Amino acid sequence: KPKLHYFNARGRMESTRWLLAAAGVEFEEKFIKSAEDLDKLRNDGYLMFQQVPMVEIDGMKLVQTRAILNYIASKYNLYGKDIKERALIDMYIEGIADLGEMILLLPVCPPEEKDAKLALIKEKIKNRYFPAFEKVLKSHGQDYLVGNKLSRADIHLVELLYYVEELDSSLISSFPLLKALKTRISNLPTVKKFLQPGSPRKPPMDEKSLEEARKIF
Amino acid sequence: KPKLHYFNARGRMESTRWLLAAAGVEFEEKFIKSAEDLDKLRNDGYLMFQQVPMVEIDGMKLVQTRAILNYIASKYNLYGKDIKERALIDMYIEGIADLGEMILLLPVEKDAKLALIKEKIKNRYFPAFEKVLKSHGQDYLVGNKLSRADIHLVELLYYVEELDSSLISSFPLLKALKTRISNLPTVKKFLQPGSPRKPPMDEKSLEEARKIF
Ligand SMILES: N[C@@H](CCC(=O)N[C@@H](CSCCN(CCCl)c1ccc(CCCC(=O)O)cc1)C(=O)NCC(=O)O)C(=O)O
Ligand SMILES: N[C@@H](CCC(=O)N[C@@H](CSCCN(CCCl)c1ccc(CCCC(=O)O)cc1)C(=O)NCC(=O)O)C(=O)O
Repeated sequence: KPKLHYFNARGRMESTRWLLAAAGVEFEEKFIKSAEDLDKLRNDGYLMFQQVPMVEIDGMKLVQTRAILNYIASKYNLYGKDIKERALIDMYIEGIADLGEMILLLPVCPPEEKDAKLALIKEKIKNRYFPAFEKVLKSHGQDYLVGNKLSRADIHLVELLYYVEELDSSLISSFPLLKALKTRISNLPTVKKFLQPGSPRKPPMDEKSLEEARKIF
Repeated sequence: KPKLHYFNARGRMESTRWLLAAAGVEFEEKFIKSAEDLDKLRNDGYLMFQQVPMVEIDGMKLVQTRAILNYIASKYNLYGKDIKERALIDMYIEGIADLGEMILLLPVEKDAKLALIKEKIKNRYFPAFEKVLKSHGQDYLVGNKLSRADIHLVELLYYVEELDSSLISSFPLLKALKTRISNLPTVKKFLQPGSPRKPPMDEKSLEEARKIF
């Protein structure tokens, strides 16, 4: 079973957790608890650029978030049916990662500029990203973003919808098709199980855990 | 010809220019010069996220650097022969992308950062790739066949040279890869004068990237 090496938090590993679970793939997690736990992965030659996330899958040690996701998405037929579909998927998920990244780094952001950063994110969500995705759905009227078949684009998008909801549950209000997508995807057997309590889904970064991050890393 | 929409500068479109030319594909560039030119692309509905780079290729309008490079890489078989090779390729180029993003944003805490980038190149990135080349002793990074990994790395080797030519001294293999790749007919052509390759961003286009954006 795929072994995911990361600390006990969402961070850069959460999208992978969401994708595997959505693919109905059982995985393992080897939690880094200290800076010393990390140094060993390094000295043990497990980390190409001395960083995590690192995932042990099918005989090799993959680092770099996108390498991990691209591999899993292709293996479990969640990367579309051809080069053109992947292009759409890629364009969609890179837009999702751009927003996800901003949200992911808000708590690491220096205090004095946290307010401006959060306002900037909410503006982009309402005027740039949510409309872009709502439009995709309204254009073709299908249940999924691409090829009228479940793909990583739908998984990454809905995962983000949950983070936007925690940030401000009003942002998605004027985007019915998105709201509807979140519901459909959330009720797919695998995703519904991942969303249930006790699953490996991680909580939003709190405090004790951010302090542990700057400590380990 | 694929149509590249960006402003006359390297920025986020340079890696694409290198890839297309490496694949021997001729392209056209529609240079954005003003803030209005950028607004016209938006109003015409050509930018999914209101951003560039954006490339028109095979009938689609693709934005997002990685979406563009990924498509081009696969189309011209520069993305490995299978899923496992693509993973190695992706792992390699993403490390490259990380080091590039650092340099790409440097001009936009100056000293402290520069000294950090150099240390990472010397102690983290170059050793990682040097190690790769030594592990199999082949002319290319993956599957002993040219791939986007060779092109992006070599492109980066050039940028690192412009920054400090001494940084690649303790890495003989990276040095060698750079010479073989630069000698490939297509890459050599892109390296000679008059090619679409863009110059380092000086004071100007930095203010033009400021004005246009
Ligand atoms: N492009 C790479 C980046 C990999 C990377 O940055 N790895 C970090 C760890 S990523 C997890 C830690 N981190 C980044 C700073 Cl360390 C981080 C963790 C959690 C958050 C979340 C903050 C709260 C929130 O999510 O809102 C943000 C950053 C690492 O190993 N650093 C050590 C080193 O470089 O020497 C990839 O995507 O794999
Ligand atoms: N994830 C996307 C991001 C695309 C993106 O950032 N596009 C920018 C333009 S990227 C080119 C400009 N730029 C980034 C700030 Cl705008 C930039 C340009 C040149 C340099 C290089 C400086 C010199 C050096 O390389 O050292 C750095 C940044 C854009 O169109 N913004 C408009 C908006 O958001 O409303 C992608 O990778 O395609």
